Amino acid sequence: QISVRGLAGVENVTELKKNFNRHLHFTLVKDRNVATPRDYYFALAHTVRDHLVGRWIRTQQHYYEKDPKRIYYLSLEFYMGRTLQNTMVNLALENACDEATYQLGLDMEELEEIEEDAGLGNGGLGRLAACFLDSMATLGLAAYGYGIRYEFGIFNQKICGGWQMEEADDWLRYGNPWEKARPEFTLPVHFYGRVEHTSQGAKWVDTQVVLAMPYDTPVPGYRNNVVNTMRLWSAKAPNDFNLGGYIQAVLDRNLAENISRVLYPNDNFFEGKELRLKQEYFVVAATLQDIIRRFKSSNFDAFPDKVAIQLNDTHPSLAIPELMRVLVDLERLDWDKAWEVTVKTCAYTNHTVLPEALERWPVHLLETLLPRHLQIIYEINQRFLNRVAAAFPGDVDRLRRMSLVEEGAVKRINMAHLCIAGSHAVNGVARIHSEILKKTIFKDFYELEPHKFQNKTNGITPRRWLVLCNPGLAEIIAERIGEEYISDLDQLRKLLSYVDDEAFIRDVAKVKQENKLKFAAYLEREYKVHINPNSLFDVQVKRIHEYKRQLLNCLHVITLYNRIKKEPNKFVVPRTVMIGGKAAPGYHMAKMIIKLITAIGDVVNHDPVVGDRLRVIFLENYRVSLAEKVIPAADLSEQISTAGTEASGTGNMKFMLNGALTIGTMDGANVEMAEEAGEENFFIFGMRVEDVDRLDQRGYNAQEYYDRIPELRQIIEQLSSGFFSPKQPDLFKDIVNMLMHHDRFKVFADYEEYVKCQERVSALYKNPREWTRMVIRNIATSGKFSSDRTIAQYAREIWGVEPSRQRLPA
Amino acid sequence: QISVRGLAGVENVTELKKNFNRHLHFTLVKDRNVATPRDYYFALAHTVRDHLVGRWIRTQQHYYEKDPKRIYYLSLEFYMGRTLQNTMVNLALENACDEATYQLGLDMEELEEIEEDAGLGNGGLGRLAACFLDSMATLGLAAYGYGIRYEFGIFNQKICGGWQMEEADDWLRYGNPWEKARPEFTLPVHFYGRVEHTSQGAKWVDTQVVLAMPYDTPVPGYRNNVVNTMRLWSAKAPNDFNLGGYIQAVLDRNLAENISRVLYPNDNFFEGKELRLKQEYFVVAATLQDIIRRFKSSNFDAFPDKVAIQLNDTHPSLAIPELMRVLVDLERLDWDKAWEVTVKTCAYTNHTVLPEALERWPVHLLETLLPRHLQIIYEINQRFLNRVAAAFPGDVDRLRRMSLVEEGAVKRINMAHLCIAGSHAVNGVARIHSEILKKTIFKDFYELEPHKFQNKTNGITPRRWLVLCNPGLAEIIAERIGEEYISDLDQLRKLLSYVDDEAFIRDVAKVKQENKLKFAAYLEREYKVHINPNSLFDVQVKRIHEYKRQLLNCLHVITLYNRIKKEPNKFVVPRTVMIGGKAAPGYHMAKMIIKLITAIGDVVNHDPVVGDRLRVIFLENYRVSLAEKVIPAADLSEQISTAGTEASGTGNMKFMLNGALTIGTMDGANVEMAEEAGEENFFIFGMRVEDVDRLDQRGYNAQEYYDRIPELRQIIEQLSSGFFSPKQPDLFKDIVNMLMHHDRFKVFADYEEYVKCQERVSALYKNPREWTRMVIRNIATSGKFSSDRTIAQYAREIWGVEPSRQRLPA
Ligand SMILES: O=C(/C=C/c1ccc(-c2ccccc2)cc1)N[C@@H]1O[C@H](CO)[C@@H](O)[C@H](O)[C@H]1O
Ligand SMILES: O=C(/C=C/c1ccc(-c2ccccc2)cc1)N[C@@H]1O[C@H](CO)[C@@H](O)[C@H](O)[C@H]1O
Repeated sequence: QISVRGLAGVENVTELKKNFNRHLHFTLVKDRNVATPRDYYFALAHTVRDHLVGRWIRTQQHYYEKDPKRIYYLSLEFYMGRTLQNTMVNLALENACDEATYQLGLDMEELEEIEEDAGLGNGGLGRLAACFLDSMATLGLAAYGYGIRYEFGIFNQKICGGWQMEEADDWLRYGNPWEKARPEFTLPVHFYGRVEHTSQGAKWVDTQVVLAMPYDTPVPGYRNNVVNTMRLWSAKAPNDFNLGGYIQAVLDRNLAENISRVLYPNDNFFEGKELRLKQEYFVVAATLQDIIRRFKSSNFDAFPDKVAIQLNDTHPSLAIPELMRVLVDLERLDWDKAWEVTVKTCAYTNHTVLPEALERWPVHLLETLLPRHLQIIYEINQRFLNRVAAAFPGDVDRLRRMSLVEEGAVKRINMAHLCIAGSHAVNGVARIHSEILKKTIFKDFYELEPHKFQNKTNGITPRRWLVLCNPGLAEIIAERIGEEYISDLDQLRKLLSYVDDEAFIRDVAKVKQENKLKFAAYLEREYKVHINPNSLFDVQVKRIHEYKRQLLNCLHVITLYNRIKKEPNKFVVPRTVMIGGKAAPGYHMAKMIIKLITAIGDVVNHDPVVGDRLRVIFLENYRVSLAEKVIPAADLSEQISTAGTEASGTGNMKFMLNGALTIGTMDGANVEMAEEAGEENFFIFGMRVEDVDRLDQRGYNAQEYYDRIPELRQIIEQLSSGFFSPKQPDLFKDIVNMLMHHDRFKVFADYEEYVKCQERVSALYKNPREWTRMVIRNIATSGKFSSDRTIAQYAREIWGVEPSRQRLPA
Repeated sequence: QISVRGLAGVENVTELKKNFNRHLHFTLVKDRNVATPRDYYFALAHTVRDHLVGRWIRTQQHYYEKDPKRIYYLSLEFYMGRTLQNTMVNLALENACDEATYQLGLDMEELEEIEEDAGLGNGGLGRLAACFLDSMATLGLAAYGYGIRYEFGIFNQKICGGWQMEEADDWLRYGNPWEKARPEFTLPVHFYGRVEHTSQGAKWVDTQVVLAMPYDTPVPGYRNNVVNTMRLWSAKAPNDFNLGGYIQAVLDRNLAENISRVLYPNDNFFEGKELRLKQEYFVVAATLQDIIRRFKSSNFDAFPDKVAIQLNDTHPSLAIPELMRVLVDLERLDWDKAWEVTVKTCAYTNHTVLPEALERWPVHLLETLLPRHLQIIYEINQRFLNRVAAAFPGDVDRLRRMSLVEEGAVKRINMAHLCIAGSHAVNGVARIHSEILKKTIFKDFYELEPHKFQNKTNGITPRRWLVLCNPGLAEIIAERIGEEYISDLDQLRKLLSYVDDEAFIRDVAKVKQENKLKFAAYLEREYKVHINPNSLFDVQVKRIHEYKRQLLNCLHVITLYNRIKKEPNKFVVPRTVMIGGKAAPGYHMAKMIIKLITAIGDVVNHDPVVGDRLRVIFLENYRVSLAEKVIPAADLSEQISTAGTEASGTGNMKFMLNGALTIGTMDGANVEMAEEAGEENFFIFGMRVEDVDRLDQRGYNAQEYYDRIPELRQIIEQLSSGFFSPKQPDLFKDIVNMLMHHDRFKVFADYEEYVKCQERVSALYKNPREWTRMVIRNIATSGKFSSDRTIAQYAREIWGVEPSRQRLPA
């Protein structure tokens, strides 16, 4: 049908058809009288997977022969979503499979909806890891992603009575056709025990053993025949473990296997729980044995020429002392040589500045669980502080500020300090964030070792986030400029020379309109909710946090409703305001915010005076597959974190590539997006970081804003008095109380400017031609935000390897 | 190579070769530079499995069209062993696969050794269920086996320092290529809760839900293209289950899933544990919903014309009140109609007379776990006792003896009484056992309803237990009489006309000798133990229990050793005495017996005066795959249970078919085996049941035997004084104490007769020609003990269906 979806050759279609039927018969053990749509999904997935395996085997054989430097990307999260369509896109099989399935009497899009998301992440950090694997394969890098195969990923969110309920994401129930278990590469991981000192060094003894069993998933590059590996570890008990007496010993195997059972869902709070520490060590210990095994199967001097380890946040920070443990205790290298190798091998990426998100593990936990690692960490700390003392003699406060060990009620290890000390490179994830790291939280470290600190601005993969989710847009672009932009996104700049082309203008606008009609239909079908597709689609989707300021959005919504009720017969640009995202199960304020959003909906959506001029919908169970549907349909992207709090953002980039305009603060990557597009083509408002700092020095007093802005006061009274919760008038007192007396994120301070900026958005939307021309200018300048650019910078400036765009042979 | 292994056609071999390579590449994702023998095993298994699926689908389609009466065989145990070779045998593929693998440079026998046993049973009862599925498929019956998919089967036994150690049988670690998960047929099972009475009957409410997920395994008939199904249920938690708070609720899913985690290993003790009761209900509740679903998908009057349920012991006895619950509570049939349907549908097989093996569940357990079932059981009991009262008025002791409810300290339900009341047929498993049921333990029930009581003498499948494990023997037989005996074992009688044929005599003896050389080699390779293959192979393999009298065997062994030490230069027929079997983890005396056997070995095997005239070996980890190796190699089968204690035995039959002579008591099926072969061709000794009864009336006094038999006294002194345990002289005091003062199984009373009978065995073994002629007479009369005869009798006399030997089309 559409050109970017590839060829539908007679030979190809015929062969796909017979392989589909083979799998249905031999693999699924069904015939067509009993097969359900789920059976048909699986037959398709196995058919497509078969096309991967030859390339997968020859890619890994290629790396064995050429022995390139290998990149190991360590992450506790890989937020992959669905795999079927992505695989078809990257292998150029989408149209052939569409034809083959059509001829079998089946609708491929319907089969695609059956696949479960691989929801092995919380949000931004997890999805970045996924985008990165796609780009590393596409750029021909010999890269491996290593993590944990959680039996249960991020919980499925149900809304009951306006409240979030969590249920288990049993994503493996029907089986996962993409993974291959590799029980033959199982490895032991040690916990607890104690340290003995001998003449021939330290020995870690009397440990409990848990086994790490790997499962490999293929990661295909875009049409280059490269297929890389994501290896996820699963926890297994040894067979003499514990060995009711007998029955109970068998049942207690669960204790060990609980390590890989569930993803921690609390993504900007740190909870120092033992089970999470076990997960962190488990991934690190198994991965490093795997790395070393592969290195020996080609003298540790050359280890950093053959190995790069990238730490995604501090979550795998124990790689540093584990590498030291292996090198010193097992391989018998002297300390200084081992340290040199470790530093040259490891690099650390930081993803936040909020102090409550930093990992600080209690010493008593490490002491019991990982006694040898604690000793190594103390030794690292001592030698590190000796260097600080020599560089800044007499500066005793610097010594206590830079220490890896934090003193206090409970002593803790600062894992961020450990990562800086033991890495040759440290990067933030957007320019403003990387500057903040150097100026504030890691200032002392930057003065000691300025050469370590870098920026690598985040990106997204244009395969999933344009070709896959928005084929209509990818096609009209391809018509004008060809297909090469899909792996070289900077070529979208050529679209500037069509900003005055009346045909293109009409087509960009038509694609958006079709995407919106499609999504409005999805809403009615799967959620019995009825929206006006001529309204402006105003969308804020991301995890629920106070710093992301969903509450500021809420205040605007209520202002609109109040203005309509005041002058009901005045014209306003109609809006559908959509907000979605998950709240961490323990985060009370985030749960109250969800309830507020649904409560506003209850009032606004049933007020006959409003009509269909304003609708407020809470988008349930936001996740990767829902993002792929809502983002192509959006007109306005809400990116409104308090300046200095969102390290980068990546949702922002998705919306820009897909033809929405952005209203946002000068925070994270928003700054670079506005710089690329031009500030005239962005709806920027609010305090900059400098303004927030000045307000903090003075003291933030929310009462001042309440006293001087009558529209704001009216909303606060409505919240307080039970306007949005008639049967429980005090339901939202916690929210009011927070806003009035302890708002760390200064919601009121940006209110006026935000409401004014929103009026300008509405004004532009009334002129469809100029809206669409501004959109073209955004899409055209979105090229910098491809993850291929990001990974190319990691490769050259951190890992010391050259990317390659050349096909491997098929 | 050998004819019974089928054709090796050029077309077949070529096609197997390419399918093997396909699976290695696409299924296992390997190439031949990295493949291990385990990879090659899996490629073979998938290749053979492909040949099943077409027949499996068309068999089940055939049953849908013809709608025959369906047989449901309910068992908590299915002791299947390995599947690969059995599948090849039954499909006539063994020689083709042997050729195909040879041409690929691989040894098929070596690949066969990689497969794990499916050890989902303890011993006799579990293996009977397995033999039965094979025979039901071979006889064209529309039969389904239903049980539990235990994650851990019977423990692997290691011997450390002469002691049994148990380790977990993690049989699914590498995956099971034979099963197909069917998550789409998942069913809810209810526990706990309470009963509400309404106007419209009782309702069971506030229950906890566990999900039952089925896994289907194919059961192929012998060369008839029938493939039946064994459906095993796996326990899964629902996704709102419980829903740390969040983390802990996810981890607590283990509680529900523990139902299918592990097989109870205690096979002639009853332990009233809650987890076992959950297993019993779980299998019954899921199975019955499945049965009813299938019945509706063609008025419950016709239910018993379309459904037979066979209860393998009392373990699935809750089928009776569950069927009543469904019919009365959910389908709204009146009680009397429901009861009629239930009785006509269910039949019960009893497997023992030992009182400590009978299931008697505490009322308080049923009360909490299954409150509605308890009510139904009380109601059944009340109506049943009203019938007893009417038939035997005034007989008040009969009323208390026959009651399903046992009074006492704790009230219990007698599940055997429940099964008799609710079944139209009750059978024992050998003639003597079935007579004992009528005369003693179920006398009262037989007087009330004599028509219910039947005999069905056990059997074994000649596919696994001759063709598969002893191809050499199957071939020399086939040469003389053709192949038809494999599915009509009575044809072995034709071998009587070769008892004087000198060629046949030499061939029978040569096959035994080759089997023995092969096993002696297996011993050295896998266990560093060196035996003389010219000795008589004296074998006792079965679970370790006092009633099976491994101790009597021990006493004989020590007598032989003592006679040699007394007259060392006298000639004796050399022996290798092999004893093997698992002890239940809690059964202290059984564990002491294993230690005694190894201790005797320690002394006997290293005494230079004995030389290689006597060896005592404990066969470690006895299980189905080990039986297949040792049984073909045996000369003498030890079947020496105290008369009246072994209900049937089936090991006995295996040895008879494979060319060993039997020394045994007149117990279980030994009686019928001697009757078939002729008592002159059997080494019978010891008390009969009548003699045991007379001794009990008088009072068994072991001291009398010790006082009158000097050779026995010497052994007891040796045990007592530390002869077999020098460093711990009192190690075996418990054993001596038991033998002298509370031996329920009268070991001393059969000692003299046993030792004398053993001398006659030795005398015959000195004349190789006459030994072999007696063997021929055993093999020739083993036909009655085919499980095809057994199942044909169940089919006609219990289930009301005709067996069929006709091929389905391929
Ligand atoms: O998603 C995250 C952080 C997730 C996270 C997840 C888990 C944990 C955690 C740590 C310890 C124990 C339990 C949970 C801590 C943090 N950060 C986002 O990373 C994106 C990619 O760089 C940025 O675009 C966002 O600005 C940043 O907030
Ligand atoms: O194997 C068994 C009994 C096994 C068994 C297994 C499990 C349990 C059990 C029951 C409740 C709770 C836990 C365990 C009770 C008994 N019996 C043998 O059955 C054979 C087949 O009929 C006969 O040949 C043997 O004579 C008989 O002992």
